[PDB]
Amino acid sequence: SKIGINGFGRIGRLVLRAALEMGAQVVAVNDPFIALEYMVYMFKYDSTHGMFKGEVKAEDGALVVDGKKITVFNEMKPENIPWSKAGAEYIVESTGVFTTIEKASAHFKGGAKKVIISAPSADAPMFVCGVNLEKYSKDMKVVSNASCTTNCLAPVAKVLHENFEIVEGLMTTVHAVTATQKTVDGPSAKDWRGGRGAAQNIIPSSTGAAKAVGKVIPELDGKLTGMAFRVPTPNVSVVDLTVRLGKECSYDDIKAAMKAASEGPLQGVLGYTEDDVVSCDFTGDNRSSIFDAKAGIQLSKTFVKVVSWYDNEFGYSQRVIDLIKHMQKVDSA
Amino acid sequence: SKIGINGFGRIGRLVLRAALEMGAQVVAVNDPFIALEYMVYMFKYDSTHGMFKGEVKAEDGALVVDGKKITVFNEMKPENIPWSKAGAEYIVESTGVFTTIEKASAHFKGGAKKVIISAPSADAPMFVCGVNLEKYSKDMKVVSNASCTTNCLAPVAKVLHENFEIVEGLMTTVHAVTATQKTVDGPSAKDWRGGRGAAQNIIPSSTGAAKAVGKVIPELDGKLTGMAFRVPTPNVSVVDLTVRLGKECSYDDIKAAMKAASEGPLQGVLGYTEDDVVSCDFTGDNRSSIFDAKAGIQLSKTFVKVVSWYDNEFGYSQRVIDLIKHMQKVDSA
Amino acid sequence: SKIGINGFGRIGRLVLRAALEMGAQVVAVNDPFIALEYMVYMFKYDSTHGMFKGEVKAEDGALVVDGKKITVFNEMKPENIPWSKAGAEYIVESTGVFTTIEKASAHFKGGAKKVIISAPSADAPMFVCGVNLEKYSKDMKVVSNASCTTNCLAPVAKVLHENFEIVEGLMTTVHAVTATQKTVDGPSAKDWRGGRGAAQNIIPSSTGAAKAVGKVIPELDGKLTGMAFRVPTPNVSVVDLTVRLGKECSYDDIKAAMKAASEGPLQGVLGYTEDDVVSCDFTGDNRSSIFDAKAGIQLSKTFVKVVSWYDNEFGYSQRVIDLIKHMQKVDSA
Amino acid sequence: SKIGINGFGRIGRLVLRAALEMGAQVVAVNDPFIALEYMVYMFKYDSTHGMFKGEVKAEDGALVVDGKKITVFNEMKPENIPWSKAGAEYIVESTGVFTTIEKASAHFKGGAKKVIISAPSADAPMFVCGVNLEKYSKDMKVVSNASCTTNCLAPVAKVLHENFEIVEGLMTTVHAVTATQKTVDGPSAKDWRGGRGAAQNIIPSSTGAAKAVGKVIPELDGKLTGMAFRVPTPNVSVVDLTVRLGKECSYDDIKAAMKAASEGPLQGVLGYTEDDVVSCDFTGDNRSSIFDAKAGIQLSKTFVKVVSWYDNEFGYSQRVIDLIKHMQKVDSA
Ligand SMILES: NC(=O)c1ccc[n+]([C@@H]2O[C@H](COP(=O)([O-])OP(=O)(O)OC[C@H]3O[C@@H](n4cnc5c(N)ncnc54)[C@H](O)[C@@H]3O)[C@@H](O)[C@H]2O)c1
Ligand SMILES: NC(=O)c1ccc[n+]([C@@H]2O[C@H](COP(=O)([O-])OP(=O)(O)OC[C@H]3O[C@@H](n4cnc5c(N)ncnc54)[C@H](O)[C@@H]3O)[C@@H](O)[C@H]2O)c1
Ligand SMILES: NC(=O)c1ccc[n+]([C@@H]2O[C@H](COP(=O)([O-])OP(=O)(O)OC[C@H]3O[C@@H](n4cnc5c(N)ncnc54)[C@H](O)[C@@H]3O)[C@@H](O)[C@H]2O)c1
Ligand SMILES: NC(=O)c1ccc[n+]([C@@H]2O[C@H](COP(=O)([O-])OP(=O)(O)OC[C@H]3O[C@@H](n4cnc5c(N)ncnc54)[C@H](O)[C@@H]3O)[C@@H](O)[C@H]2O)c1
Repeated sequence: SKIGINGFGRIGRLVLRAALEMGAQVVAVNDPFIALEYMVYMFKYDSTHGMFKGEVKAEDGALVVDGKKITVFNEMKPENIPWSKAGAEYIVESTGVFTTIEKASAHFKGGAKKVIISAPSADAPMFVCGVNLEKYSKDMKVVSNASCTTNCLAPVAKVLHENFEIVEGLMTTVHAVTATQKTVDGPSAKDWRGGRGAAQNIIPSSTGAAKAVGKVIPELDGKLTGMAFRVPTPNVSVVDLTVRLGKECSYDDIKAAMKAASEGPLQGVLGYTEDDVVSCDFTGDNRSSIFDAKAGIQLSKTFVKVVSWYDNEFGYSQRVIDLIKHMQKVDSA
Repeated sequence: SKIGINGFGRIGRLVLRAALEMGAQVVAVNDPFIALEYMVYMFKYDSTHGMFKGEVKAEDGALVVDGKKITVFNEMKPENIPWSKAGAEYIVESTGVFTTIEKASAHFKGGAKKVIISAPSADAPMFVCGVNLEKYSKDMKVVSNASCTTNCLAPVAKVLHENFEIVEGLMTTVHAVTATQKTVDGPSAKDWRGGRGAAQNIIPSSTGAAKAVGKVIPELDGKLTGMAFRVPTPNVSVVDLTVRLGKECSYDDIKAAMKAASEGPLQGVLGYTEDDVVSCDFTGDNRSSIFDAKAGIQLSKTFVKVVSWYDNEFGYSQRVIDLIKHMQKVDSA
Repeated sequence: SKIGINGFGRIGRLVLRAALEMGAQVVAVNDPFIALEYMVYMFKYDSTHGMFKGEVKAEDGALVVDGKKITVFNEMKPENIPWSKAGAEYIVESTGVFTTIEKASAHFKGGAKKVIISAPSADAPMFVCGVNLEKYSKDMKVVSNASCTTNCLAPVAKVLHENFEIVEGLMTTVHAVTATQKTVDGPSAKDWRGGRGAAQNIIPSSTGAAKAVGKVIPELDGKLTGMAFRVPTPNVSVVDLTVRLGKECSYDDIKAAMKAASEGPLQGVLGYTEDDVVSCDFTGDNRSSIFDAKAGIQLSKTFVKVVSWYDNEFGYSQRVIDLIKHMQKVDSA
Repeated sequence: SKIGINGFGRIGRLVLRAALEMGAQVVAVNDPFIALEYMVYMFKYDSTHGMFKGEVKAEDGALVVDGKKITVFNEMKPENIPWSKAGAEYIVESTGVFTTIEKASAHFKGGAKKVIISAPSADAPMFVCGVNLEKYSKDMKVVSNASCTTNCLAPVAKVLHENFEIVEGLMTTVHAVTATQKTVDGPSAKDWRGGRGAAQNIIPSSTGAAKAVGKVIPELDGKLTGMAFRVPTPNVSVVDLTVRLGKECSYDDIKAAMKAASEGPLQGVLGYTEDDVVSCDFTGDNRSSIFDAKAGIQLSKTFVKVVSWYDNEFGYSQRVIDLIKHMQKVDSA
């Protein structure tokens, strides 16, 4: 598998726990801001997901996790990371900075084959597991696994559109805090509301996720837009989609369509519950999107509100592994 | 004014504060679970709204606030409260337990003239200041001031319906925690999700608010429904309204309509802002509904999402005093 | 083992997860406020400790957890719970109400052998695993496993006293919120600070734990007292003990004494770390007390501050199982 | 007054607010990361302290607050700030980065007369209002106002030492989060515990505060040390001081001593309360230290625990203005 990770942040580390869980193989990590002994500590301890159970240690300038030796690097510039020298073919680009094709192409200066951007890219091919993986051709060098909200929205939008046709829809995501937020009111020059104290506030925010679903499911291009509210919870978010449908249906037809899709073509991407769940019930959940049957409401036969949960750090990290496995199996077909 | 308050909770205490602010006169309070010396403390200290600036003391069995003596009762049964001894005529019923005309009518036994339920009532006429006060008549003995979410939604729905016609709408309220929630996972038999730990969770919840706007604005009956997400913040909530409109418009038309109504017929009830606000900016705000111009989004000429903030404790408490002042003017003209 | 539980609250449920983890056997549960289908939900979902992995279902009026059928009851009065009819010999008394010998003796009216109170008792024998289990005689019918803070304090106090002698000490516990607290300012007539909004505040509180250590380790009777600060975190607390010692020592002698005790006589009760830990690192931790080596400070050779972590719901629930196993093995010796 | 502020952060903005409240005159502000139109917004809205009641606007390249024009600079290097163009003489240095006399001396290049570091300095004389202002002399060019915790601890240590003699003491501060903490687990290389998610954790931390009281009250040098626990609240902290005393006393003697000092030599700096207060009761409090009479405990005649509250942002900011007013009186008498 020969995966390398650039950025050992929330995503970077959990992509490694995902890899180990799914038997994938990471062979190199890079982060300027985190020296190897600090990498041990950050990998081992996690406030949201719990301590890594298994051995993590620094041994001979390498990070060794459960026997797996992983070569470390602390390069500030992507051009200077020796991927070739570690044996890393498939690079996961987790920094939140080399997101355009141009920028992620710096990983070619060190011998990387393919770059998977772990965020929406301005111009790299965006994929969402369960929804558009067949669009992936072997000549695609720099791809994107899109955002965490797009991976929750696009499964649910695919089922609603295929069965009842989405004429238009507006989305809100009630979203957990992230690392770009501030503990107390401080400077966020590009997003003034985003700098206000994260634990004190409900914070309106923008999201490009609904619009990006028009790239992943081309039929919906231009039919979806939305916004976010950031609220004080450490992880797990929820999509609230209000949709105008082309075909008359009951809410029970929407629940049966979600249940059938989660048992077959979207098995493991889309889950389904009828339980009285709340957001802590999905911490550690592996799926991209979990349809909450009892929280949605239907106003009329064509106007309805659907609720889908997602663990924004964890399900996404497992999908990064899934996109890699598929890319390899296609390129090694 | 001769107002009496039954239930000295978040709403009961802040109605006293609003009354003192607006020069209204409370002459008696009743609460079985709060003894006079404890009422001093609870009124004096408020974790969300600050310490009361003024003298508060227990003197001769009364609560004395800035010189005014308030008779205190601690009667469990409404029919047993001697409202006539204190001279209390207009009774704010804020226990949350006597919300029907049958149950609220117990106050009449004690000599009360009028009862104002500080919650939706299944049968007492519901009022929202700035929207339907013209329907109140002096023979109405028991009235309701509806809920805090209906007082936010109904102003904004009035402006949109009058200018562009609401064909149908679905509402979400992202709502601060309340007193019925639990600090840790505990038993809430009639609402399982509502018993999960309030500080840890985004909790889906039901709201009658959008249905109740159909009773306040009769032409919207059956065209609106919605739900709540309870999130970990101590006060201030936001209504997210997705609406399908009868007339084509731009978002600038919606903003100009809201600005014009906050300057005229709805001044003091609906506010307007174009700043980068977050929920802590509305703590202590007196208005029922503050339209956030920059957070809404319009997908097409007839489908848009509108965001309005409300301090669910404080703005509602000022409206209770406003409704009472309107009623006494009608009952004495 | 034939354990029964009265009160399926935070402790009641986690004592059952502890039992299942440790192969103990629970055969009956009682709680008026929780009907069997709601018991399934509360056992299955836990905001702090995660979903029970394994099957939980209601089957023939019994709760069935991983194959174990458990007889349910919903008695409001302890005298009316048929322990005899379920086969429950050893009762765990988790309600927070039948804490005196008198009150816990109501479980004899239904055929219970022994009662383990899961809180400090005013007069039942208090035990702390690793510290005074040899004081337990077979004739003791109603015992107490003391408080969660006493189970964290007494291990650490036992090591400091045995090695250096505690002349006097003062304790603070920075303690996570509990179920007796309120989401927003509400009535707590017996503890006015305890009613103020739990997520908004640092709340001074009393604790009897330091004083109770004088009952568990008689030599320290009268030498320890302390207080609590309740802070907004859902679980895991920390003891901050400032102690005046009889013998001159360095801080490294205190760390070596804690490490030796955790490897031998207090193995599994007292743990030891030198890592840069924070409270989420101990969620799910099984030990009663985890000495934090790097956070303590020594001012002089006889005056020092020691920091010990504890998961107040979880380690305590496992110790309830441990006290039961020891009681049985002594009574079945 | 002719005050200039360098760094327009929590402390920089609240010193402007304190100055306007106390009729002091700020004539210039400098901050490289905050443009003039963004400074309007950040000063106008405050999630902890409320919206500024007054007009705030950007006019002709200046910040105009209630009529007063303030020249704005956005210089990264202190030696480059044209303080003399604006007429700024007394410079509040609140960036947190130029805390030594060498580094703070950069302001002299621009024409500043005096610099007040709003933090502990390794070498500038440290002052605490009400405790050692008498030591300031007009030849002192760079002074420090110490930290917020030293300003809480030093009043209370002064009263105890003067009346009962402190033999030795260990301090804990349970402290609100600050701007150096992280919303989720992220990199803090020089302080690993400090990078763990601030909203989820009780985080042990170091504090120089108790050592620094030894420099402010020379007779306490080497007799006090302590630590911090950072807990999830946005403002207001509490000092928990365990002290061994030279003279035998009762707790009523300690309370009477504190009451007497808050009425005389320390009025306005040390407050006193006997109510059931919690941290939200001190948001916006002007005092440096509020002795909580009911929360302290005395184990014996010479060993006791004292609790004092402080609004770490607001009371400290008023003391910055107080220190400056004292200095100008000495520099012009
Ligand atoms: N947080 C989530 O829920 C989530 C979900 C989906 C996608 N993402 C995306 O993943 C990306 C990373 O987000 P995160 O939440 O893990 O953030 P983070 O702040 O936890 O991680 C960023 C990491 O990149 C490192 N870094 C910075 N510069 C570097 C460089 N020049 N080279 C290599 N490493 C460097 C930082 O030190 C840090 O460890 C972002 O684009 C984010 O939008 C995050
Ligand atoms: N909290 C808000 O934001 C909000 C907003 C609008 C309306 N309301 C409504 O106002 C009502 C009260 O809500 P709250 O938030 O003040 O709750 P709360 O729990 O803070 O207050 C309820 C109070 O009534 C008292 N009480 C109970 N039984 C009584 C009795 N039998 N007789 C007299 N007093 C008694 C309680 O001791 C308590 O002080 C509810 O119907 C609620 O839905 C609340
Ligand atoms: N929460 C902790 O961290 C912790 C730690 C140590 C000890 N304890 C103690 O354990 C006891 C229970 O605490 P908890 O935190 O689990 O509280 P909780 O509120 O979660 O549980 C109390 C339970 O008792 C039930 N109950 C009430 N009356 C009953 C009755 N008459 N008969 C049977 N069941 C009834 C309630 O419905 C509830 O489920 C308390 O004494 C508490 O001090 C708690
Ligand atoms: N927050 C409190 O409770 C508190 C209390 C007492 C003292 N302090 C101290 O005050 C100082 C500032 O703390 P804060 O809480 O205001 O933090 P903050 O992060 O809110 O503010 C620091 C400000 O200085 C600015 N800045 C950074 N580099 C600059 C530069 N080179 N030139 C000019 N301005 C620059 C930043 O943009 C920011 O606005 C620190 O030393 C802190 O320890 C804080």
